[PDB]
Amino acid sequence: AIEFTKYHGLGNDFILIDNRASKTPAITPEKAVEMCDRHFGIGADGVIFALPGENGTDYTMRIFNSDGSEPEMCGNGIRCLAAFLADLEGLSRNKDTYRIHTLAGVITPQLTPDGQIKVDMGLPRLLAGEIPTNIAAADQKVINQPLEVEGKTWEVTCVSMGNPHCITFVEDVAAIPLETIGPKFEHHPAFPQRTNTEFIQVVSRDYLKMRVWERGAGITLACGTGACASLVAAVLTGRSDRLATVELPGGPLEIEWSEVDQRIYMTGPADRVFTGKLH
Amino acid sequence: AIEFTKYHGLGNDFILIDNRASKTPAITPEKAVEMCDRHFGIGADGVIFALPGENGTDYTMRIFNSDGSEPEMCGNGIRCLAAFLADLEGLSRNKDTYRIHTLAGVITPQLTPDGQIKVDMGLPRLLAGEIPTNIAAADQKVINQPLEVEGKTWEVTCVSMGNPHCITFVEDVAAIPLETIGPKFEHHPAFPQRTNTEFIQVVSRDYLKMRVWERGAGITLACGTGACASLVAAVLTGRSDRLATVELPGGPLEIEWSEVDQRIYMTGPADRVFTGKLH
Ligand SMILES: C[C@@](N)(CCC[C@H](N)C(=O)O)C(=O)O
Ligand SMILES: C[C@@](N)(CCC[C@H](N)C(=O)O)C(=O)O
Repeated sequence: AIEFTKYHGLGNDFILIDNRASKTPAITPEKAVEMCDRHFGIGADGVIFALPGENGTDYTMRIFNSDGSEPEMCGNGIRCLAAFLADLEGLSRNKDTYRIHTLAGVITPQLTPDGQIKVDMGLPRLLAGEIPTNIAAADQKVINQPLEVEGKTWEVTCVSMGNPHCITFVEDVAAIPLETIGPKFEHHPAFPQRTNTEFIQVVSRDYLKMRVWERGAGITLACGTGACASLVAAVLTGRSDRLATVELPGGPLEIEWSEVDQRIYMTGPADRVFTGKLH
Repeated sequence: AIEFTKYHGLGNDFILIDNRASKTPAITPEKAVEMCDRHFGIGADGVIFALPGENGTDYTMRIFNSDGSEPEMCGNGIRCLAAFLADLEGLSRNKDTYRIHTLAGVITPQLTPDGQIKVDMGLPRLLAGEIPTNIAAADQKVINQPLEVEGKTWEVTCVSMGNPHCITFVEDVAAIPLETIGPKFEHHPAFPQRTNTEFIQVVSRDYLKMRVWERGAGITLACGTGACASLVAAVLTGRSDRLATVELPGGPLEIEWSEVDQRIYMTGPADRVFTGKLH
């Protein structure tokens, strides 16, 4: 009986549920796992709920990963939700931006004329206690620090966009055995709440190639918070400028670490695929 | 604008299309590839068309694999189609069986009282020219014959259920590196039209454990024609009786090589997942 719309942001694909009638999500995390199963269910990297606003915001976003866990933010998902909300509001829409309450704070997507969505993703969080990670003291940053993974020492930088990211820079990102090494990063003891893991090949100071092993979703074709965190990590390590394209398997995102307000802006597409109803 | 229903037969999942208005499938193979993409489309192992009957049959089935190629039959798909047709007919249904025209001939699913579907899959085809394969002369069977794959010699048996199967018996089917070796069987030069490949672990004379690398779909959770062919191969090589359970990743099928009429009967479930409409 559950009605939903399938979206994807650069192939990071989601089940969107109109949940404006109640602050109670329409499905449990356990049901979200079943729904995200690609063979037995609808198939998705997560379920996103369009919920009633909180504390002045226009709406609230909650997301369940395909493993049922609930992360704090999702950049590809926010872009899908902004498109979804525009469709729900229809001709009653009276603005090009939504203020969206998330576990990570207020996030503000903007529908731009060219069909893209540009998102104010907030300030990056750089202290180890904010990731969270035990690689460094809670009040210290985590920049080009060692992380031993199955005997081999990786150089990693940690950034939070509300959710945790662990970024490592590599010569050939296509050659990373992501299915094998990804889980070992995700569940590394250094990360008490697990982490998302991004492998970054720097092509130039304004062009990064990214692959990601996501917390709670595995190999995905794109991750907005992950691209934001990777750009921040590339600036912090002096490898890139603050404006860059992040090329993902599903396509590109435009990332800016603004020097005006020190916030991260992420611009990318959102595509409605189909509407459906569970049997 | 395309309306569809998602089904799966033991996790072998399909997009079902009501195509009763024309003998011409309403989507092209190229569109079917897009629709089967699990991130950018609906996500499926194939698209199945419910088409007008031919030559006194009740309906016709055509199926496109997720690579766009068109195979001659699909057992999990016929079960899903039988369920779909029963839903389309509703209270106008006046029988428990459909005669369905396929490229492989007439196939007759029966809706049983317990909710399963028992399918008359027809006679197994055992001659090399019927597979087709060049392992033996066209008028010879292919039983425990050699096939060199990347320098290792495998013992294989070939059976056609309208579509080609290459069956090999192994001690530990879970240990097969299916993602790697599968494509090497599928595209082996010995198979002019490619082949489906089944790895079979005999648990007992009435219980086979199967994993499959499918022509045009890769690793799937179940294959009905493949389970039929694997049972035939297990009989031909003296390893099993003619009545057996075939355990697949998605669950079990009951297979019978009838001594009454020498035809193969396949019994299994079919589950309706959701209905949808493409944007
Ligand atoms: C990939 C992601 N959807 C984030 C999903 C949440 C992530 N899997 C986590 O668990 O933190 C995004 O930012 O675009
Ligand atoms: C797996 C299959 N759907 C057959 C699909 C067709 C197969 N991929 C082929 O190309 O012959 C079945 O019999 O249940």
